[PDB]
Amino acid sequence: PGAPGSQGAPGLQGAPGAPGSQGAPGLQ
Amino acid sequence: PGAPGSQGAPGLQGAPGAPGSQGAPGLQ
Amino acid sequence: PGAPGSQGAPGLQ
Amino acid sequence: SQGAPGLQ
Repeated sequence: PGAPGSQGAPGLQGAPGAPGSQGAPGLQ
Repeated sequence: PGAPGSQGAPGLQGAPGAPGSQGAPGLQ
Repeated sequence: PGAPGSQGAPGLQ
Repeated sequence: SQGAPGLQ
C-alpha cells in the first residue's frame, strides 16, 4: 500500500518563467 | 510497498506561457 | 482499481 | 509514511 516516493501529483509547470520587456512601438 | 519510483515528473514546458519578444522600438 | 496517473494537465498558456 | 514534495 504505502510507497513513499511513488508517483504523486504529475509534474505541471514546475518552473514557470516569464517574458521580459515586450516593448512597444513608441516611435515615428 | 506500492510501485517504486512511479513518479512521472515531466519537467518540460511548465513555464512558457505568454510568448512573444517584440520590444517594438520607439522613441524618435 | 489502480491509479490513473496523469490523464490531463490543468492550466493554459 | 507519505513523504512527498510537489507542484509549485
